[PDB]
Amino acid sequence: VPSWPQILGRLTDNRDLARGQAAWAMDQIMTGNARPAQIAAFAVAMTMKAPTADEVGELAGVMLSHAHPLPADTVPDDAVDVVGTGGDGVNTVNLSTMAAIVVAAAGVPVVKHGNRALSGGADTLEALGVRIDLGPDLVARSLAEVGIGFCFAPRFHPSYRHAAAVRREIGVPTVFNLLGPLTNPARPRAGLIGCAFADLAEVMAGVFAARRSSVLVVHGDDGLDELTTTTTSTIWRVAAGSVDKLTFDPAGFGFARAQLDQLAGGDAQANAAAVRAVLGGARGPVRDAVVLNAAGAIVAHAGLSSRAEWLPAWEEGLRRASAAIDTGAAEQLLARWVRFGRQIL
Amino acid sequence: VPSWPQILGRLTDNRDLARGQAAWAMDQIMTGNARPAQIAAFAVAMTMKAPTADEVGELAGVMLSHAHPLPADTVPDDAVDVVGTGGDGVNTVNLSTMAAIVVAAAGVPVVKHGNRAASSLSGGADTLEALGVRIDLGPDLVARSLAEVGIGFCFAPRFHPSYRHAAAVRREIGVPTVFNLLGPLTNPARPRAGLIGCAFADLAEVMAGVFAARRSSVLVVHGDDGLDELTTTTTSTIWRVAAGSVDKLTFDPAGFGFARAQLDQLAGGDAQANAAAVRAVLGGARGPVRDAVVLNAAGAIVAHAGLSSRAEWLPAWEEGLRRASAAIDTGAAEQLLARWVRFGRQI
Ligand SMILES: O=P(O)(O)OC[C@H]1O[C@H](OP(=O)(O)OP(=O)(O)O)[C@H](O)[C@@H]1O
Ligand SMILES: O=P(O)(O)OC[C@H]1O[C@H](OP(=O)(O)OP(=O)(O)O)[C@H](O)[C@@H]1O
Ligand SMILES: Cc1cccc(C(=O)O)c1N
Ligand SMILES: Cc1cccc(C(=O)O)c1N
Ligand SMILES: [Mg+2]
Ligand SMILES: [Mg+2]
Ligand SMILES: [Mg+2]
Repeated sequence: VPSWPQILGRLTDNRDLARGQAAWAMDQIMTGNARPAQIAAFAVAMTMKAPTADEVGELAGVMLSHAHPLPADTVPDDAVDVVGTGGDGVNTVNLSTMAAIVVAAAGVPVVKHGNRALSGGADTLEALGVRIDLGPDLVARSLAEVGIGFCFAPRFHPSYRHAAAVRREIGVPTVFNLLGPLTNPARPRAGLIGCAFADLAEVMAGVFAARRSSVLVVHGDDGLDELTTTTTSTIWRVAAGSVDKLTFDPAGFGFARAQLDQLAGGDAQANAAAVRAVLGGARGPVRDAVVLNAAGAIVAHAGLSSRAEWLPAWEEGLRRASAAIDTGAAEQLLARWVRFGRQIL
Repeated sequence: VPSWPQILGRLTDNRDLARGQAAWAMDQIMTGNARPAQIAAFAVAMTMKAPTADEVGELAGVMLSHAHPLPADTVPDDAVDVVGTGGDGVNTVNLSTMAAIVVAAAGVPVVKHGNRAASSLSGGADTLEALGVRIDLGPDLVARSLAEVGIGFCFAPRFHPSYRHAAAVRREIGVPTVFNLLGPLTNPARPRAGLIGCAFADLAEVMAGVFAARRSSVLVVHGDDGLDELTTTTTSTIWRVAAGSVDKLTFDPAGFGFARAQLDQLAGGDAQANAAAVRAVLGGARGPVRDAVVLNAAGAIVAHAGLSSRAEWLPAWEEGLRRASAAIDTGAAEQLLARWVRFGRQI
C-alpha cells in the first residue's frame, strides 16, 4: 500500500516507481491531501531520478480525470494543439500562438491550452483583444464558429492549484513542467509539442505514443521549445504508437539561418504588434519561424489520417501555412476570433 | 546573490554548491524564512546530489549558531558523546544509551545528545525517560548533571528550538535526507570526542570529514550489517578522526574474543522493554546485548583516549574493553544510573 515514505524512498534510491505509485501521488496532490512539503519532495525526486513515460502518463491521466471537459461531441476528432513546455529561458515572440492562428486559418481546428505568464501566449492574446478565460461551452462554440479555441488552464484545472503554488515556491523546473502539453482538456489527438529540456522530450513522446496521438515533439538544438530557424532541431515523430527520432534542418527547405535575437519578444503590447506584422504578411525571420512551426502542426495533423512521406508532407505544410498568411486568411481568422469574444456580452 | 531557484537549480543539475550557499539555505530554514516546500526541495535535492563534507559542515555550523549553548567552562575538554543517525531500520535495544552510561561509569565525562525515536519503537530519550532520568533539562541543569553525576543529556528539541521548521518537514516527507546526519553533528555542548554511528554507509565518510574540520577525536562507525553502531554480528567500518585527518579501517571484534552474534539477538521493543534491557545489562546479565554494549563503550573510551593521545590503537582498545567490562561488573554503571535518577528527582 502506497505512502510518501515508500514512494519518496524509492525515488531517492534512483529507482523507477512501481505501477500505480505516480498515480497515487497525483491523486493526493489533486485532492488537496498532499502537504506542500510532500508535493515539493515528489516533484524534485521525480526530476532527479528522471521520470519514465509510464510515470508521466500516470500523472497526466490523473490530472486529466480532474479537469473540466469540453461538452460532448464539440471537439473535432482531428483537432491539434501547438504548445510547448516553455522555460527555454530565451524570451522569444509567441511563436506557438502565431503558428496556431496560421494553422487554424489553413483549415485545421486548433484548441490551445494555457495561463497568463515577459509575455506568454495568453497575455499576448489578451493584448490582441481575444477573450482567453472562457468556460467549456464557449470554447466549444469558438472552435465551431472560428476554428480555434483557448482553454485557460486555471479555469480547466482548478484542482491543480496546490501543485501550481508549490511550483512557484521552488522556482526550479521539474517533471511538473511537462504536464501542460499532456493535459489539454479538449484532448486533441495531434500536435506540435515543444520541449525546452532535451532528454525529457523523449519521455513526452512516449506518453503521446501510448495514447496513439500523431505528434511531433520538437527541441531546437539552440534550446528553444519551438522549431527553430537559428539551427537544426531534434524531432521525435510519434505516429502509429511508435516514436521516430529525426534531425531537422530548415536550410533543407531554403530557410536562411537567423539569429536568436531576431526572434526576441517584449511585453504583451510588443508581442501583439509582432503578431499583427506577421499576419499582415511581413517577411523576415519571425514569419519564417511561424511558417515552420505551423507546417509542423499541419504535418502532425496529416499523420492522423495517413502515413505520408516526411519531405512532401513538410513541403505541403509549408505551402499551406504561407498561403494562409498570404491570402489574408490568418489575419481574417484573428479578426473573427476577436469578433467572437466581443459577441459574448 | 543567493536564492532558492539558484541553489535548487544547482543541486538538481547535480552540482556541488558554491561555498556559503548551504549555509545561506540553512540559515533561511533556521530563521523561519523558508517555505516548507523550499525546505523539502532542498533536503531532497541535496540528498540526491550526495552532500559533501564542506556542505554538511555549513549546515551543522549554522544549526549550532542557533542552538542554546551550555554555560561557559562547564563542559570538560575531554567530554565524549555516543550517538548515531538512527534510521538503520533494525529496531535494536538502545546500544548508544547503554554505552554512554557505561562510559560515564568508567570515569569519562559524557554529554549525550539524543532525541526520541523517529522510526524505531523507542529512541534513547524515550528509554531514558522510562528509566526515570529527566531528559528535559535546560543548559544550567545539564551542566550541573555533568558536574555532579558525570553524565548529562541534551534533549534536541530543548537545545535547538529553531530547527522546528526543518523537523516538521522531515516528519511530513518521511524519507531519510541529509538532515538525518545533523543530530550527531550538532550536540550543543560541543564535546570534542565521540563514538558516532552512521546507518548510511555512503555518508559516514562525509560525517567523518565534518569532524576532521573540528578539533575532534571521533570514531565514525558503520556496522557492515547496516547498524549505526559497532556490531557484533560481523565487521564494522570505522573512520577514525584525529588531528584534522581520517584513517579508514575494517574492524573485527573477533580479534578481541567476541563471538559472532545474530541481529535478532539485539532486537528491542517499546520503551518499557528497552528500559528492562538496560537494567538487565547493568545488573550483570551476560549475553549478546552486553557484548555489544561493552564493544561500543570501549569504542567511545578509545575516542576519548585519542584526545590526549598517548595510547596506540590496539592497547587503547584493550584498555577500553577492560574499563567498560569493569564498569558493569563492579556495579559502577548500575550505581551511576541510580545516581542520575536521584539527581533528577532532587530537582
Ligand atoms: O514563460 P515560459 O515558461 O518561458 O513559457 C512561455 C510560453 O510558452 C508556453 O506557451 P505556448 O507554447 O502556448 O505559447 P508561445 O510559444 O506562443 O509563447 C507557456 O505556456 C508560455 O505561454
Ligand atoms: O528511531 P530511529 O531513527 O531508528 O533512531 C533510534 C535512535 O538513534 C538515535 O539515538 P542514539 O544513538 O542516541 O540512541 P540509542 O543508540 O541508544 O538508541 C536517535 O536519536 C534515536 O533515539
Ligand atoms: C494551471 C493552474 C491551475 C490552477 C491554478 C494555477 C495557479 O497558478 O494558481 C495554475 N497555474
Ligand atoms: C530536534 C528538534 C528541534 C525542534 C523541534 C523538534 C521536533 O521534533 O518537533 C525537533 N525534533
Ligand atoms: Mg511555444
Ligand atoms: Mg545509537
Ligand atoms: Mg542504533
